[PDB]
Amino acid sequence: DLRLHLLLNTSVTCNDGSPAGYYLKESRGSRRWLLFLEGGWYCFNRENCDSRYDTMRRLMSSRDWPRTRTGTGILSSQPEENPYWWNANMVFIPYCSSDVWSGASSKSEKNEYAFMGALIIQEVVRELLGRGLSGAKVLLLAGSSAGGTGVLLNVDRVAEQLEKLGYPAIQVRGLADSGWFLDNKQYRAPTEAIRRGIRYWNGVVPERCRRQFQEGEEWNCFFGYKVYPTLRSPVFVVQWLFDEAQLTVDNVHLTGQPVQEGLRLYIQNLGRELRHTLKDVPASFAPACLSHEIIIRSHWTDVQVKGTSLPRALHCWDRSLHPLKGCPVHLVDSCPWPHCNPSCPT
Ligand SMILES: Nc1ccc(NCc2cccnc2)c(C(=O)O)c1
Ligand SMILES: *[C@@H]1O[C@H](CO)[C@@H](O)[C@H](O)[C@H]1NC(C)=O
Repeated sequence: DLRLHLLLNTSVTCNDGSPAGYYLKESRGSRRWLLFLEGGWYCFNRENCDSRYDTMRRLMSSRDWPRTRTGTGILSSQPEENPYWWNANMVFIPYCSSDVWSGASSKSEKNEYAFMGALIIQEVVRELLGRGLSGAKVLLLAGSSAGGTGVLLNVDRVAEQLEKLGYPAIQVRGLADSGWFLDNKQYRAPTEAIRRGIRYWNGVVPERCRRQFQEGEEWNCFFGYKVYPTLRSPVFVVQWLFDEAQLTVDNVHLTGQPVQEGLRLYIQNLGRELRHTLKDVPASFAPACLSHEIIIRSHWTDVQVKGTSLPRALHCWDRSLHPLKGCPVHLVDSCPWPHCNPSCPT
Protein backbone atom coordinates (compact mmCIF):
# COMPACT_ATOMS: atom_id res chain seq x y z
CA ASP A 1 0.00 0.00 0.00
CA LEU A 2 0.94 3.54 -0.98
CA ARG A 3 -0.41 6.26 1.34
CA LEU A 4 -2.19 9.41 0.15
CA HIS A 5 -0.72 12.88 0.73
CA LEU A 6 -2.67 15.95 -0.42
CA LEU A 7 -0.48 18.81 -1.60
CA LEU A 8 0.52 21.30 1.11
CA ASN A 9 0.23 24.09 -1.48
CA THR A 10 -3.54 24.07 -1.86
CA SER A 11 -3.50 26.47 -4.85
CA VAL A 12 -2.39 23.52 -7.01
CA THR A 13 -5.75 21.86 -7.62
CA CYS A 14 -7.80 19.28 -9.48
CA ASN A 15 -10.44 20.44 -11.98
CA ASP A 16 -13.01 21.43 -9.34
CA GLY A 17 -10.63 23.31 -7.02
CA SER A 18 -9.98 20.48 -4.55
CA PRO A 19 -6.30 19.84 -3.70
CA ALA A 20 -4.26 17.56 -5.92
CA GLY A 21 -1.99 14.96 -4.33
CA TYR A 22 0.12 11.79 -4.60
CA TYR A 23 0.38 8.29 -3.09
CA LEU A 24 3.78 7.32 -1.61
CA LYS A 25 5.55 4.18 -0.36
CA GLU A 26 9.13 4.91 0.69
CA SER A 27 12.05 2.46 0.47
CA ARG A 28 14.73 3.89 2.70
CA GLY A 29 17.46 1.58 1.42
CA SER A 30 17.08 2.84 -2.17
CA ARG A 31 18.13 5.94 -4.12
CA ARG A 32 15.75 5.16 -7.03
CA TRP A 33 12.39 6.96 -7.36
CA LEU A 34 9.46 6.04 -9.65
CA LEU A 35 6.77 8.69 -10.25
CA PHE A 36 3.83 7.26 -12.25
CA LEU A 37 1.28 9.41 -14.12
CA GLU A 38 -2.26 7.97 -14.31
CA GLY A 39 -4.14 8.18 -17.64
CA GLY A 40 -7.69 8.40 -19.03
CA TRP A 41 -8.63 10.83 -21.83
CA TYR A 42 -9.34 14.46 -21.37
CA CYS A 43 -12.12 16.99 -21.88
CA PHE A 44 -11.85 20.09 -24.03
CA ASN A 45 -14.93 22.32 -23.52
CA ARG A 46 -17.52 23.18 -20.87
CA GLU A 47 -20.15 20.70 -22.09
CA ASN A 48 -17.96 17.63 -22.30
CA CYS A 49 -16.13 18.50 -19.04
CA ASP A 50 -19.51 18.80 -17.27
CA SER A 51 -20.41 15.29 -18.49
CA ARG A 52 -17.08 13.94 -17.22
CA TYR A 53 -17.81 15.50 -13.80
CA ASP A 54 -21.08 13.53 -13.53
CA THR A 55 -19.72 10.03 -14.20
CA MET A 56 -15.89 10.23 -13.97
CA ARG A 57 -15.50 12.50 -10.96
CA ARG A 58 -12.43 10.79 -9.44
CA LEU A 59 -10.62 12.08 -12.58
CA MET A 60 -11.72 15.67 -11.74
CA SER A 61 -11.64 15.89 -7.92
CA SER A 62 -9.89 14.51 -4.83
CA ARG A 63 -12.98 14.66 -2.59
CA ASP A 64 -13.61 10.89 -2.85
CA TRP A 65 -10.05 9.49 -3.08
CA PRO A 66 -9.22 6.58 -0.75
CA ARG A 67 -6.49 6.86 1.87
CA THR A 68 -4.42 4.06 0.29
CA ARG A 69 -3.69 2.28 -3.02
CA THR A 70 -2.07 -1.08 -3.71
CA GLY A 71 0.98 -0.91 -5.95
CA THR A 72 0.72 -3.20 -8.98
CA GLY A 73 3.03 -4.06 -11.86
CA ILE A 74 6.03 -1.70 -11.93
CA LEU A 75 4.65 -0.12 -8.72
CA SER A 76 4.73 -3.45 -6.82
CA SER A 77 7.35 -4.01 -4.09
CA GLN A 78 7.37 -7.82 -4.52
CA PRO A 79 10.17 -9.17 -6.76
CA GLU A 80 7.86 -11.90 -8.04
CA GLU A 81 5.52 -9.26 -9.51
CA ASN A 82 8.18 -6.60 -10.32
CA PRO A 83 11.57 -8.03 -11.34
CA TYR A 84 12.71 -4.58 -12.53
CA TRP A 85 12.40 -2.03 -9.67
CA TRP A 86 10.80 -3.82 -6.69
CA ASN A 87 13.03 -2.03 -4.12
CA ALA A 88 12.40 1.52 -5.41
CA ASN A 89 10.56 4.40 -3.75
CA MET A 90 7.05 4.25 -5.30
CA VAL A 91 4.81 7.23 -6.22
CA PHE A 92 1.36 7.18 -7.92
CA ILE A 93 0.12 10.62 -9.07
CA PRO A 94 -3.66 10.59 -9.76
CA TYR A 95 -4.90 12.24 -12.95
CA CYS A 96 -7.46 14.88 -11.93
CA SER A 97 -6.76 17.69 -14.45
CA SER A 98 -8.25 16.26 -17.72
CA ASP A 99 -5.57 18.07 -19.78
CA VAL A 100 -3.11 15.27 -20.74
CA TRP A 101 -0.91 16.75 -17.94
CA SER A 102 -0.29 19.96 -19.98
CA GLY A 103 -2.38 22.61 -18.20
CA ALA A 104 -1.34 25.71 -16.29
CA SER A 105 -4.61 27.58 -15.59
CA SER A 106 -6.44 28.16 -12.29
CA LYS A 107 -10.17 28.24 -11.63
CA SER A 108 -11.36 31.86 -11.64
CA GLU A 109 -14.32 34.12 -12.35
CA LYS A 110 -13.72 33.35 -16.05
CA ASN A 111 -12.86 29.62 -15.73
CA GLU A 112 -15.33 27.03 -14.42
CA TYR A 113 -12.52 24.45 -14.08
CA ALA A 114 -8.82 24.48 -13.23
CA PHE A 115 -6.41 22.72 -15.61
CA MET A 116 -3.12 22.38 -13.72
CA GLY A 117 -1.50 19.10 -14.85
CA ALA A 118 1.94 20.55 -15.62
CA LEU A 119 1.94 22.40 -12.27
CA ILE A 120 0.76 19.31 -10.32
CA ILE A 121 3.86 17.38 -11.45
CA GLN A 122 6.18 20.24 -10.46
CA GLU A 123 4.61 20.60 -7.00
CA VAL A 124 4.76 16.85 -6.32
CA VAL A 125 8.48 16.89 -7.15
CA ARG A 126 9.04 19.89 -4.87
CA GLU A 127 7.31 18.36 -1.84
CA LEU A 128 9.02 14.97 -2.35
CA LEU A 129 12.50 16.54 -2.13
CA GLY A 130 11.78 17.04 1.58
CA ARG A 131 10.77 13.36 1.95
CA GLY A 132 13.97 11.81 0.58
CA LEU A 133 14.03 12.62 -3.14
CA SER A 134 16.92 15.03 -2.45
CA GLY A 135 19.14 11.97 -2.08
CA ALA A 136 18.06 10.18 -5.27
CA LYS A 137 20.35 8.99 -8.04
CA VAL A 138 17.62 8.26 -10.64
CA LEU A 139 14.11 9.74 -11.03
CA LEU A 140 12.03 7.70 -13.55
CA LEU A 141 8.93 9.62 -14.68
CA ALA A 142 6.53 6.97 -16.03
CA GLY A 143 2.90 6.91 -17.19
CA SER A 144 0.19 5.08 -19.15
CA SER A 145 -2.14 6.34 -21.95
CA ALA A 146 -2.73 10.09 -21.34
CA GLY A 147 -0.07 9.72 -18.63
CA GLY A 148 2.34 8.29 -21.19
CA THR A 149 1.82 11.35 -23.39
CA GLY A 150 2.28 13.42 -20.20
CA VAL A 151 5.76 11.88 -19.71
CA LEU A 152 6.76 13.14 -23.17
CA LEU A 153 5.39 16.62 -22.40
CA ASN A 154 6.96 16.96 -18.93
CA VAL A 155 10.18 14.89 -18.58
CA ASP A 156 12.56 17.69 -19.67
CA ARG A 157 10.75 20.24 -17.46
CA VAL A 158 11.35 18.02 -14.40
CA ALA A 159 15.02 17.80 -15.34
CA GLU A 160 15.25 21.60 -15.65
CA GLN A 161 13.39 22.09 -12.35
CA LEU A 162 15.90 19.94 -10.46
CA GLU A 163 18.87 21.60 -12.17
CA LYS A 164 17.65 25.06 -11.13
CA LEU A 165 16.94 23.89 -7.56
CA GLY A 166 20.57 22.75 -7.24
CA TYR A 167 20.31 18.97 -7.80
CA PRO A 168 22.46 18.30 -10.89
CA ALA A 169 23.25 14.76 -9.69
CA ILE A 170 19.72 13.31 -10.01
CA GLN A 171 19.39 11.61 -13.42
CA VAL A 172 15.84 12.22 -14.77
CA ARG A 173 14.51 9.64 -17.28
CA GLY A 174 11.13 8.88 -18.86
CA LEU A 175 9.00 5.77 -19.47
CA ALA A 176 6.03 6.39 -21.80
CA ASP A 177 3.47 3.53 -22.01
CA SER A 178 0.63 3.62 -24.60
CA GLY A 179 1.02 7.35 -25.22
CA TRP A 180 2.61 7.27 -28.72
CA PHE A 181 -0.24 8.18 -31.11
CA LEU A 182 -0.42 8.80 -34.87
CA ASP A 183 -2.30 11.73 -36.42
CA ASN A 184 -3.36 9.45 -39.28
CA LYS A 185 -6.40 9.39 -41.56
CA GLN A 186 -9.44 7.73 -39.97
CA TYR A 187 -10.95 4.51 -41.37
CA ARG A 188 -14.34 6.24 -41.48
CA ALA A 189 -10.39 14.02 -34.49
CA PRO A 190 -7.61 14.17 -31.89
CA THR A 191 -5.82 16.95 -33.78
CA GLU A 192 -8.81 19.30 -33.62
CA ALA A 193 -9.81 18.27 -30.08
CA ILE A 194 -6.24 18.80 -28.84
CA ARG A 195 -6.05 22.17 -30.62
CA ARG A 196 -9.20 23.36 -28.86
CA GLY A 197 -8.06 21.72 -25.63
CA ILE A 198 -4.75 23.61 -25.50
CA ARG A 199 -6.57 26.95 -25.72
CA TYR A 200 -9.13 25.86 -23.08
CA TRP A 201 -6.43 24.55 -20.71
CA ASN A 202 -3.71 27.15 -21.33
CA GLY A 203 -1.65 24.09 -22.20
CA VAL A 204 2.17 24.12 -22.33
CA VAL A 205 4.52 21.99 -24.46
CA PRO A 206 8.31 21.45 -24.31
CA GLU A 207 10.25 24.52 -25.37
CA ARG A 208 12.35 23.09 -28.24
CA CYS A 209 9.26 21.51 -29.80
CA ARG A 210 7.29 24.75 -29.35
CA ARG A 211 10.06 26.69 -31.13
CA GLN A 212 9.91 24.31 -34.12
CA PHE A 213 6.14 24.37 -34.68
CA GLN A 214 5.44 27.89 -33.29
CA GLU A 215 2.27 29.71 -32.29
CA GLY A 216 -1.04 28.03 -33.06
CA GLU A 217 0.63 24.71 -33.94
CA GLU A 218 1.55 23.45 -30.46
CA TRP A 219 -0.84 20.49 -30.92
CA ASN A 220 1.93 18.79 -32.95
CA CYS A 221 3.95 18.29 -29.75
CA PHE A 222 1.28 15.93 -28.34
CA PHE A 223 2.31 13.33 -30.97
CA GLY A 224 5.26 11.17 -29.91
CA TYR A 225 7.09 10.88 -33.23
CA LYS A 226 7.18 14.72 -33.43
CA VAL A 227 8.09 15.66 -29.84
CA TYR A 228 10.48 12.78 -29.03
CA PRO A 229 13.41 13.97 -31.26
CA THR A 230 13.36 17.33 -29.41
CA LEU A 231 13.89 15.81 -25.92
CA ARG A 232 17.21 15.65 -24.05
CA SER A 233 16.32 13.21 -21.23
CA PRO A 234 16.50 9.46 -21.99
CA VAL A 235 13.01 8.09 -22.77
CA PHE A 236 12.04 4.39 -23.11
CA VAL A 237 8.91 3.96 -25.33
CA VAL A 238 6.41 1.11 -24.70
CA GLN A 239 3.67 0.95 -27.37
CA TRP A 240 1.34 -1.77 -28.63
CA LEU A 241 1.36 -1.67 -32.43
CA PHE A 242 -2.47 -1.97 -32.53
CA ASP A 243 -3.41 0.16 -29.53
CA GLU A 244 -7.14 0.04 -28.69
CA ALA A 245 -7.36 3.80 -28.06
CA GLN A 246 -5.66 4.51 -31.42
CA LEU A 247 -8.24 2.29 -33.13
CA THR A 248 -11.08 4.09 -31.29
CA VAL A 249 -9.97 7.51 -32.51
CA ASP A 250 -9.59 5.98 -36.00
CA ASN A 251 -13.27 4.85 -35.88
CA VAL A 252 -12.28 1.15 -36.07
CA HIS A 253 -14.24 -1.47 -34.08
CA LEU A 254 -13.13 -5.11 -34.35
CA THR A 255 -16.48 -6.79 -33.72
CA GLY A 256 -18.43 -9.69 -35.20
CA GLN A 257 -15.23 -11.20 -36.68
CA PRO A 258 -15.19 -10.90 -40.46
CA VAL A 259 -12.53 -8.45 -41.70
CA GLN A 260 -12.76 -7.48 -45.37
CA GLU A 261 -9.97 -6.22 -47.64
CA GLY A 262 -10.32 -2.49 -46.94
CA LEU A 263 -10.09 -2.89 -43.17
CA ARG A 264 -7.34 -5.52 -43.48
CA LEU A 265 -5.19 -3.11 -45.51
CA TYR A 266 -5.96 -0.23 -43.08
CA ILE A 267 -4.88 -2.24 -40.01
CA GLN A 268 -1.75 -3.57 -41.72
CA ASN A 269 -0.79 -0.01 -42.77
CA LEU A 270 -1.26 1.28 -39.20
CA GLY A 271 1.14 -1.37 -37.88
CA ARG A 272 3.73 -0.53 -40.55
CA GLU A 273 3.50 3.23 -39.93
CA LEU A 274 3.98 2.92 -36.22
CA ARG A 275 6.93 0.52 -36.71
CA HIS A 276 8.43 3.14 -39.02
CA THR A 277 8.15 5.89 -36.36
CA LEU A 278 10.07 3.71 -33.83
CA LYS A 279 12.90 2.58 -36.14
CA ASP A 280 15.32 5.18 -34.70
CA VAL A 281 14.08 5.03 -31.09
CA PRO A 282 16.91 3.07 -29.39
CA ALA A 283 14.99 2.20 -26.18
CA SER A 284 11.58 0.78 -27.11
CA PHE A 285 9.23 -2.19 -26.61
CA ALA A 286 6.49 -2.55 -29.24
CA PRO A 287 4.58 -5.85 -29.52
CA ALA A 288 2.14 -6.74 -32.30
CA CYS A 289 -0.96 -6.94 -30.06
CA LEU A 290 -4.43 -5.39 -29.77
CA SER A 291 -4.35 -4.08 -26.16
CA HIS A 292 -4.18 -0.90 -24.05
CA GLU A 293 -1.61 -0.02 -21.32
CA ILE A 294 0.72 -2.48 -19.55
CA ILE A 295 3.19 -1.20 -16.97
CA ILE A 296 0.94 -1.21 -13.86
CA ARG A 297 -0.96 -4.40 -14.76
CA SER A 298 0.01 -7.35 -12.60
CA HIS A 299 0.79 -9.75 -15.46
CA TRP A 300 3.03 -7.26 -17.27
CA THR A 301 5.86 -9.84 -16.98
CA ASP A 302 4.24 -12.22 -19.47
CA VAL A 303 4.57 -10.54 -22.88
CA GLN A 304 7.83 -10.96 -24.81
CA VAL A 305 9.34 -9.60 -28.03
CA LYS A 306 12.02 -11.79 -29.64
CA GLY A 307 12.16 -13.79 -26.39
CA THR A 308 12.76 -10.77 -24.10
CA SER A 309 10.21 -9.59 -21.51
CA LEU A 310 9.44 -5.96 -20.68
CA PRO A 311 10.99 -6.10 -17.15
CA ARG A 312 14.15 -7.50 -18.78
CA ALA A 313 14.24 -4.78 -21.45
CA LEU A 314 13.96 -2.07 -18.78
CA HIS A 315 16.82 -3.68 -16.80
CA CYS A 316 18.96 -3.74 -19.97
CA TRP A 317 18.14 -0.05 -20.43
CA ASP A 318 19.44 0.64 -16.90
CA ARG A 319 22.67 -1.19 -17.80
CA SER A 320 23.07 0.80 -21.03
CA LEU A 321 22.90 4.07 -19.05
CA HIS A 322 25.87 3.18 -16.86
CA PRO A 323 25.28 -2.81 -27.20
CA LEU A 324 25.06 -5.48 -24.49
CA LYS A 325 25.44 -9.19 -25.20
CA GLY A 326 22.05 -10.86 -24.86
CA CYS A 327 20.41 -7.90 -23.12
CA PRO A 328 18.58 -5.81 -25.75
CA VAL A 329 16.94 -2.42 -25.38
CA HIS A 330 15.25 -1.95 -28.84
CA LEU A 331 12.48 -4.55 -29.34
CA VAL A 332 9.87 -4.04 -32.10
CA ASP A 333 7.73 -6.82 -33.62
CA SER A 334 7.89 -7.27 -37.40
CA CYS A 335 4.85 -9.52 -37.94
CA PRO A 336 1.93 -7.56 -39.41
CA TRP A 337 -1.38 -8.58 -37.66
CA PRO A 338 -2.67 -8.40 -34.05
CA HIS A 339 -1.70 -11.38 -31.90
CA CYS A 340 0.83 -12.69 -34.44
CA ASN A 341 2.99 -12.60 -31.29
CA PRO A 342 1.88 -15.62 -29.19
CA SER A 343 2.67 -13.86 -25.88
CA CYS A 344 -0.01 -11.18 -26.42
CA PRO A 345 -2.54 -10.71 -23.59
CA THR A 346 -5.61 -12.88 -24.01
N1 LIG B 1 -9.93 6.26 -25.78
C1 LIG B 1 -8.71 6.95 -25.41
C2 LIG B 1 -8.05 7.72 -26.36
C3 LIG B 1 -6.91 8.41 -26.00
C4 LIG B 1 -6.38 8.30 -24.73
N2 LIG B 1 -5.15 9.07 -24.50
C5 LIG B 1 -5.20 10.52 -24.67
C6 LIG B 1 -4.43 11.02 -25.92
C7 LIG B 1 -5.03 11.02 -27.17
C8 LIG B 1 -4.32 11.49 -28.26
C9 LIG B 1 -3.03 11.96 -28.09
N3 LIG B 1 -2.49 11.95 -26.88
C10 LIG B 1 -3.14 11.51 -25.81
C11 LIG B 1 -7.02 7.51 -23.76
C12 LIG B 1 -6.53 7.28 -22.31
O1 LIG B 1 -5.90 8.13 -21.63
O2 LIG B 1 -6.76 6.16 -21.74
C13 LIG B 1 -8.19 6.84 -24.13
C1 LIG C 1 1.94 27.30 -4.85
O1 LIG C 1 1.77 26.95 -6.22
C2 LIG C 1 1.63 28.08 -7.09
C3 LIG C 1 1.36 27.54 -8.47
O2 LIG C 1 2.48 26.83 -8.98
C4 LIG C 1 2.88 28.95 -7.02
O3 LIG C 1 2.68 30.11 -7.81
C5 LIG C 1 3.18 29.34 -5.58
O4 LIG C 1 4.45 29.98 -5.51
C6 LIG C 1 3.21 28.12 -4.68
N1 LIG C 1 3.40 28.51 -3.29
C7 LIG C 1 4.49 28.18 -2.58
C8 LIG C 1 4.53 28.67 -1.17
O5 LIG C 1 5.40 27.52 -3.07
